[PDB]
Amino acid sequence: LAPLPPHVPEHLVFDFDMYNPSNLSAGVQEAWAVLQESNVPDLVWTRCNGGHWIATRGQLIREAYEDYRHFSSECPFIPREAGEAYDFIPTSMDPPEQRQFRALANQVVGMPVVDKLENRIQELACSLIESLRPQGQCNFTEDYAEPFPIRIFMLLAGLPEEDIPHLKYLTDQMTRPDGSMTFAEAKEALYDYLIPIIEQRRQKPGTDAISIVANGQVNGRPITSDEAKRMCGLLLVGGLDTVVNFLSFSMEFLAKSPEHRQELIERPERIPAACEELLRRFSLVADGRILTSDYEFHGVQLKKGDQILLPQMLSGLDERENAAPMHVDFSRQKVSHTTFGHGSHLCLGQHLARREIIVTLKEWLTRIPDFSIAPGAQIQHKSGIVSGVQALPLVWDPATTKAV
Ligand code: HEM
Ligand SMILES: CN(C)c1cccc2c(S(=O)(=O)NCCCCCCCCNC(=O)[C@]34C[C@H]5C[C@H](C[C@H](C5)C3)C4)cccc12
Ligand SMILES: [K+]
Repeated sequence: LAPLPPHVPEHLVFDFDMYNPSNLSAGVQEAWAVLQESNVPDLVWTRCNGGHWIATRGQLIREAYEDYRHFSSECPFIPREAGEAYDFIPTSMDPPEQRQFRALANQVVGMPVVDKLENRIQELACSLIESLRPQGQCNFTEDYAEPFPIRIFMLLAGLPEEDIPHLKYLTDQMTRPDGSMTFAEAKEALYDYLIPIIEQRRQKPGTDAISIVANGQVNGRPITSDEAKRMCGLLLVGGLDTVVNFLSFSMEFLAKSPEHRQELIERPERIPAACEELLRRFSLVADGRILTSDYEFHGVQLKKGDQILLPQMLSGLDERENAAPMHVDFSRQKVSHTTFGHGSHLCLGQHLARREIIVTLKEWLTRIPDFSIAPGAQIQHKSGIVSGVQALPLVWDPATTKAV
């Protein structure tokens, strides 16, 4: 526990630990939802992880994400030392500078790009599922979820298949840290892979995402090799652990709820709406901002340089946003959430993520309609900037399946 700064009133202190919440064994979302019990203020201070504010309700979370002038992305991670070394583009920049880097990134992951990849995503999901289907078991996280988005990235970025294991090792080193290296060391190792590929593609550009990025124009002039490197790093990692962990939460729920499975089996047209409801219920990202100046925010004095966690996860779990928030209903009329963020940094990959999810659910339920959590397995959750599932052992009877 970091000593309480003098400006923080005692009555706002709730020592929530975002990397190890108590009651984690009851499910991550549940463990974070304690921040929304009736005696917890809308805005609290925790002494864990260096000390930082947490906005606990959707209204404040949305408002802080809109107000980039007070709530800067310059240092977006807890703890402070990780936010400080983090330099990805555009996640470490504020508007107005961020605006055009965002425009460039959007050329590479936005809607028209997704509509063209739809089928390649489908062929990938199918071959992954078909290879598992006859075995009657998998670790979903390891055998389907992890191989999936890295392979879509390679397709986007025109990178060779043989690179996957190496790239996977580099990204895991950054995003699942075991404490053996600082974030800054993990970032440099990743940059060491990207640096030469950018050089090559600035000299000899093709039509992959890295060529488009490394040769784009920003705020009047050509992008620097440094800026391109910083963008490509985010393009790579931004779609990995979010998608892996999200698919894992989703499949865990479907494995545990035959009634919801059946609903989607009998009514496949509801899969896109079911995807949205799952995005809300199993929301999983929690980053934040640093105060650019002293600022009174909903009655609370915030001090220049204070960090604030603004959990994207919590908005849609908030009773004030969605009634009976822990309950899953695929026919919910107004599914509100900020699972992909809010304000100027609203996830550029959201459209690709939804096709990854929808395609996964469609293809899986079609080939393996009936599945369960392996007998005797207890599912372990992990908590962090991107919360997740440690392992997801699934079982099915292969006779209830069909090759398609
Ligand atoms: C379930 C899947 C996903 C979730 C939950 C998610 C979540 C988020 C969130 C919360 C942010 C805002 C971060 C902030 O404001 O600091 C963000 C931004 C971003 N995401 Fe995603 N994301 C997902 C998938 C993807 C994919 C597949 C890509 C493709 C590479 C991607 C690329 C990006 C990029 C480039 C940004 C930065 C936008 C900017 O700063 O202007 N994301 N995402
Ligand atoms: C102070 N002390 C002692 C400490 C205490 C506790 C833990 C510590 C840790 S730690 O081991 O817990 N590490 C926490 C930092 C994790 C960094 C992962 C970021 C990369 C994912 N990137 C994205 O860009 C994105 C950016 C954006 C949000 C999100 C999803 C997408 C979109 C991709 C993330 C390290 C060091 C010190 C620690
Ligand atoms: K920084």
